Amino acid sequence: HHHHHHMVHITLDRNTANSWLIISKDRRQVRMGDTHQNVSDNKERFSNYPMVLGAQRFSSGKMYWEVDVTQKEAWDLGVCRDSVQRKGQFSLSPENGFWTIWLWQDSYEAGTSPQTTLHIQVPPCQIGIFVDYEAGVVSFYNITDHGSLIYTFSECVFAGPLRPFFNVGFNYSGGNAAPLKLCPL
Ligand SMILES: CC[C@H](NC)c1ccncc1
Repeated sequence: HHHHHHMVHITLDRNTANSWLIISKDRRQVRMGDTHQNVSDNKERFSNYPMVLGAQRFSSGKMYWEVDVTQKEAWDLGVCRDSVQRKGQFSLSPENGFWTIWLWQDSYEAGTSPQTTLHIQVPPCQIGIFVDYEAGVVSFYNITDHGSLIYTFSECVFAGPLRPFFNVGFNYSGGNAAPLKLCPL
């Protein structure tokens, strides 16, 4: 791909984080803590899952960023509407305002309803995410495999401002403690 020139500097929004997440001082890394991180509750925080949003809101244009997923067993990545549900149980789907892919139990899937199997020959250590607001496109790229396409959501109905979306996943196994990291431009 040739989307690198639309690179944007993403930072994480502490106020949206699940209360067990630990965000680095530079707001570029996030990981699951082993306990509640001693923050007050608020209506923005994702309650049920280890999720957090980027601070940036996008309503036009072309945007690109990259995320490091090295040594993780489970995670979700993509974009979502600013108005997505924060509290309780929900599925990641375009009907609920999410355009995402994930790793779970040694398989990669796109967050369609129902979910779509991905075909990845080279497990990615870094993911590139491209959003074209006007075109209604969200695309995912395998940076480890020379930028190869993973998945394209097209005919997207964003229906509002978009925010970068992250889920570090649970760590029931003891093998999923590693952070998500926003990679340098
Ligand atoms: C408290 C249940 C669960 N422990 C892994 C949990 C659920 C949601 N956020 C953080 C942690």
